[PDB]
Amino acid sequence: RKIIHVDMDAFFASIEQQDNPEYRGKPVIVGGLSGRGVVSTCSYEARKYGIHSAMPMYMAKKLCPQGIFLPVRRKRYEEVSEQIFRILYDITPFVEPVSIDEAYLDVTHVDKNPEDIALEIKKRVKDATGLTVSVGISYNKFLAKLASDWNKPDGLMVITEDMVPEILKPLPVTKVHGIGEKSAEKLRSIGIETVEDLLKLFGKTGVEIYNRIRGIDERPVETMREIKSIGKEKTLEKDTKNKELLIQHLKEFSEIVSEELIKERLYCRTVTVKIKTADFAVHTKSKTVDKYIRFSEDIYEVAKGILEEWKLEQYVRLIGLSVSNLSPV
Ligand SMILES: [Mg+2]
Repeated sequence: RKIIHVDMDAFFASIEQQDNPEYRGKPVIVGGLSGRGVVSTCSYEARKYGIHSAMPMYMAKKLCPQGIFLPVRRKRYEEVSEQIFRILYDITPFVEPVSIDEAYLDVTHVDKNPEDIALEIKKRVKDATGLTVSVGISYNKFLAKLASDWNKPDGLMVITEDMVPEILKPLPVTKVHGIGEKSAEKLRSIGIETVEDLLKLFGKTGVEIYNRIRGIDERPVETMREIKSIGKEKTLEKDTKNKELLIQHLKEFSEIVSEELIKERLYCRTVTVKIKTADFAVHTKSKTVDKYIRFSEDIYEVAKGILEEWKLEQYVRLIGLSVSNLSPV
C-alpha cells in the first residue's frame, strides 16, 4: 500500500500572509477576536512566541503584543481549500478528506513514485495558491500522517517499514497523533511519556494504539465517507420539566453542532430534538427549514422553537439535539 498524507502549513495564517504582503514574515494569529476568542491557527513566526491553536486569544496577545491578530475569514479559506482539493483529486480519485486542510491519498495504483507525487502536490499547490504543504509518505494512514506532521513546515518525509517502531521511540506521546489529548496525563501520570516507554509495554481502544505504534494500521483510505447525522446529548443530574434549563442545554448543543458542521464543510436543513422521559421512553421531534443553516444561533433557534411547542407530558432526564439532511460533498 502507498499512502500519502497532505497537510497545509498554518492554513488560515498562510492564506492571510499570502493575500497580504505586508503580513509576510511576521507573526500572524487567526482566531476569535471577541471575549472568549480562541486561536484558530498561527504562523510559524507566531509559534516561536509560544502561541498555538486552541489557546485563548488574550493570552496569545500577551505572548506576542506586536503580533497581527485576524478574524476567521471562513469563506476565503474555503475557496482556497477547494482549489487545493481539486489538485488532490486530479492526482488520483482515491482521496479521503480529513478537514479543510487535510487529506489522505491512496496512490498504491498510481504510476509515478510517491516521492515524485508529493513533489507534484507541493509544486501544483504553491503554483496555484502561493502556499506550502507538508506531505507524508508511508504504507499506512497513521504513519503517513506522522510523516506529514514531522518536518512540519514545508516538509516531506517517507516512513518505510525497516523503520518500524525504531524511529518512533523518541516521539513524545503528546505527539502520539493516533489518539492523544485524552491521555495527555493518565500516561504522564502513570510515568510513561515516550512511545519508547509505551512501545509494546484504559480506553479499551488500546488494540488500536498498541497496534498503531507498530507498523500496523490497515484502515483504508475511505473515499465516499457520508455523514448522515451530527448531534449531542446529555443525561441530566435530576428529572425536570423546566423548558428553560432544557433550552440552555440546547444552546450549548447548538454551539457544538455548529462547530462540527463548519469543520465538516457542511450545512443542514433538519433539526431534531430528543428527550428521554422518566418511564425510559425516547421522544424525538424534528423540523425542516427551506434554507441551509450552519450557524450556532440558527440551529438553536429551530431547536428552541421545537422545544417550546412540545408540551412535555412526563419528566425529562436526557436532552439531545441533532442535525441531519445535510448539504453535499
Ligand atoms: Mg494544517
